[PDB]
Amino acid sequence: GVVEEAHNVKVIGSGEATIVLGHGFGTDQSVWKHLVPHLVDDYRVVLYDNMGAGTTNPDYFDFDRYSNLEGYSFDLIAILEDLKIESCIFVGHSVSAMIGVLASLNRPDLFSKIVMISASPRYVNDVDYQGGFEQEDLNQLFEAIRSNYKAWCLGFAPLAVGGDMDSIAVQEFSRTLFNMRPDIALSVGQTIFQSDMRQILPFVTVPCHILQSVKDLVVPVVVSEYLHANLGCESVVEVIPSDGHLPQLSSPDSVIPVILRHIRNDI
Repeated sequence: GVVEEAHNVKVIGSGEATIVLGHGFGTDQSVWKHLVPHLVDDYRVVLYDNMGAGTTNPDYFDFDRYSNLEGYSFDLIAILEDLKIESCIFVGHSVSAMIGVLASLNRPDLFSKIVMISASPRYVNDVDYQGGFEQEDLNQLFEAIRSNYKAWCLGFAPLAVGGDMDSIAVQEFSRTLFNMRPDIALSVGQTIFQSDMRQILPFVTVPCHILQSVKDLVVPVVVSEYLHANLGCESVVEVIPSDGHLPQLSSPDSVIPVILRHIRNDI
């Protein structure tokens, strides 16, 4: 199918109990490789790639459609409808956490639970909010992306992933980062890092599990507290004693058991 092909959709298993996993900026569905083996015996598992990922056709990247996160949330609903999924647990990594939240505002019936990994509603600081970045910091990042994309990827990947700078996870993320077309990477980076989801958090009704590494380049721990305090749904927080923004990929031994506990157990 058109939607299936465009987003590299994979469906593993049959039956009603369904988990849908959405990845973050700069990576793809492979980020879930250490989690999926522990899900497939109990759940139908759905994987997909975000439009603009290097694994997707750049001719399908509509800059107007994806000028806000709503475009990605419409894609997610389209995938669920195409697969005739009536209800899922949604696991959202990084920007996909907010994409799932947005989708759940429009179609709360399609989600029983959202499990967030490394989520943030706002990366920019103001005098009463810590997101991790001053606007000048972000301006510097965008200029680096524009100036030399390969050099930026090589420098950013070890910082974002954490741990040893020459780990396989760092190498993998460097590769998927550079797999993006540079103009798309810049545009999507700006859209995500300048986003603001804070104001819609009180309207969320689907219960949320808020998970993150205690050390995360782009998500201060106080952001998990902020999500918990301001989401209008039932929520729980668990900060993991792990390093990195893609901890399910780079630190699975400590991270996967926590994610599984929150998938398998309700608040």
